[PDB]
Amino acid sequence: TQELGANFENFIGATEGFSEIAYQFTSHILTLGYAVMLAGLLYFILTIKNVDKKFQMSNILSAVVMVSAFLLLYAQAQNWTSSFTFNEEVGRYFLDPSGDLFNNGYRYLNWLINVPMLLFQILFVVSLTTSKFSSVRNQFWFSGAMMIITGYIGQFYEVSNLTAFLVWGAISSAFFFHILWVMKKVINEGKEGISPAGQKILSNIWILFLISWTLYPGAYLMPYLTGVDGFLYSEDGVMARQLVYTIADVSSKVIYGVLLGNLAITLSNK
Ligand SMILES: *C/C=C(C)/C=C/C=C(C)/C=C/C1=C(C)CCCC1(C)C
Ligand code: NA
Repeated sequence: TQELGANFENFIGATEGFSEIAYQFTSHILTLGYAVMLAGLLYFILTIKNVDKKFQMSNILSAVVMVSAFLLLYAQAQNWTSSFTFNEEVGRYFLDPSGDLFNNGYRYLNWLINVPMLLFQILFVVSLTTSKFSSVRNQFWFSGAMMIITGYIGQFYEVSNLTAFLVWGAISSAFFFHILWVMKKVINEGKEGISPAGQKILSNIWILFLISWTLYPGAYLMPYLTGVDGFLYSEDGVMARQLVYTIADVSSKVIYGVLLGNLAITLSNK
């Protein structure tokens, strides 16, 4: 009965361990992640004057997301290198008992804080038509909170009870679907009052949103996408999961923010 290896990262680290390549690749991608959030923070601060006052709350929410993402992705990166240590005998990296072990806390806290602000910020750039600001905001905030909480409950059972990990994943996915449905309505209403140039940016925001947000549940399932005896049920699934989370983070926070800023500028021409 394995005791030291809470999450799939710790499990692999405690059993098979990590190759020099898997350990170094993961450390570099997590470092890239926090480095891009810091670059983003400076970009959103320095370009805030490029949009009319009425849109600047969006630029502010982008900057605030970047502060929390930078700090918590920095903490996640340090957590990776501190949790696994090289054994000369076998020549791999194993879970270090003298460490605090890999912790999903940093990532899930990041999501809890930033999901509501990413959903909120579009409501300061587009105008609704038949929907109420307060109704859309409340739906986004409730569904967003329940999605991340149900997901967090799931992640605990990942190694101890796979079945529960999936059922909680499914409940989380139900809230996710409601978020996609609301955002699609917001984007369609936002297109009504604006130039074709603005409508085209909103079409690109929808595709970026749909893809980047679906990467999260994809990374959540990554180790189990080739079955329990599968090639992903390994350090390869851990590498893939951390890579996909980093791509999702850069896309859902930084690229999303840039596109909204670009939309605000096109509304700052007609
Ligand atoms: C910058 C961080 C963002 C936008 C985080 C978004 C996270 C999700 C959309 C997560 C959704 C999940 C599911 C739909 C099912 C599995 C568990 C989650 C929480 C990963
Ligand atoms: Na180490």
